[PDB]
Amino acid sequence: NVKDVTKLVANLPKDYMITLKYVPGMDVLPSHCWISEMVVQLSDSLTDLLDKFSNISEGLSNYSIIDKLVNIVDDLVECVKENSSKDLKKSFKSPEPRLFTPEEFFRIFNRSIDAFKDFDC
Amino acid sequence: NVKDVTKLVANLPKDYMITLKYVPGMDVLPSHCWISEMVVQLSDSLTDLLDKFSNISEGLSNYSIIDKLVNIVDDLVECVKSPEPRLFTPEEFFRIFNRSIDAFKDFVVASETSDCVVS
Repeated sequence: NVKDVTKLVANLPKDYMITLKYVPGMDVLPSHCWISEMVVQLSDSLTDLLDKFSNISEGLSNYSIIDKLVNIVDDLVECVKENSSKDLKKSFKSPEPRLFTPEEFFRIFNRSIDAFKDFDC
Repeated sequence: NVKDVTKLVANLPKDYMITLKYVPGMDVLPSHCWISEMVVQLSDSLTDLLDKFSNISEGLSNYSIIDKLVNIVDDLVECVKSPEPRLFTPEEFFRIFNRSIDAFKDFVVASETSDCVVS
């Protein structure tokens, strides 16, 4: 859901950094090469990000938005551990933590969510 | 107006630190000792915060909340017409803000309180 990441980015501080064990090759390599570790990593970072907020019974809050994002990518984690094609790389060395602005993080979060839609190393 | 203050605090990350220049010992000193410096310091820190949020946002906007808070404290900078900078969590910063705001309601004479040194 794309209008909600935009409102989450608009309400996150521009200088607040989100850590993410970015999976190398996202940019050059086919999605099968990285998506499995990218969704796990994104789940963990979004899950950590949700503990930073408290709930507001108003309209969309960062809490509600992040929580919904957590639930989409945790459904993608589950789906990627079913998909039994040995080949879709599921064995990765735990990537190095990288700091990202909310805008960079969520650009990554969006490429990864979309990496599913358009489906050697 | 603390409805929007709790909404902002809930919509800010718990570990996002906010710099405020803070009068040392204003926790135990009479309000007359620090309140002039503190509305100016709180206004400067909040105006600076506007720089970190976007104006384009439906519904709930931290930019619009902070902006209305910038307007309340600026009223007080004009009615009123170091310090060493310290990092605060959103919740702690907003406790000093609600406390500086309340210190105008509960105002008592400077000759009738205490001097302005702690030690």
